[PDB]
Amino acid sequence: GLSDGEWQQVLNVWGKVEADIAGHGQEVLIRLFTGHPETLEKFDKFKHLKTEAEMKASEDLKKHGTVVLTALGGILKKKGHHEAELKPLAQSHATKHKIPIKYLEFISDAIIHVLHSKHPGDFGADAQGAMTKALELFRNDIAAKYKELGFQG
Ligand code: HEM
Repeated sequence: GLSDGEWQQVLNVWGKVEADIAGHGQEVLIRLFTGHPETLEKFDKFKHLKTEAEMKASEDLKKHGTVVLTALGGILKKKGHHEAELKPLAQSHATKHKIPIKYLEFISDAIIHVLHSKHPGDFGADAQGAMTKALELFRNDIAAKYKELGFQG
């Protein structure tokens, strides 16, 4: 798992996100959708977004970004003790949304990218290490739930 020092770094970085949850959420989803157009197809309600300008102008996309990052923030603040929070998310993503774990890898990478893009020179090597560990733990615990369900895609 993560050390206490690493968790402290994770939650310090997260303060940056909390100052502008909607803006961070929007940028994360736009990074995801533009880098990996197949991901947009999992969202019946975002399929109409044919350009990045349309994505940027979408208030509902910002809303979803807020929902996503709020859930992730709640999980991170549990510092790994997140079974109750994570299980239902894993299960809704496997059974209802059909989100392959690959897409969770994509969004994890997007979060790291957005942190650097919005805070260049202010997301240090130690902080990236810690946040990466936290996102890997999140993804890995979801992966265990996916395996339980036999879900691949
Ligand atoms: C940090 C990772 C993610 C978190 C914390 C997260 C969180 C959430 C939450 C809280 C909801 C609403 C409740 C629910 O349905 O369980 C949701 C809905 C949804 N998510 Fe995720 N999500 C993540 C990643 C992804 C990815 C990578 C995709 C697709 C590539 C995705 C696709 C969807 C879809 C299609 C819905 C339903 C949207 C709607 O039509 O209202 N999610 N997500």
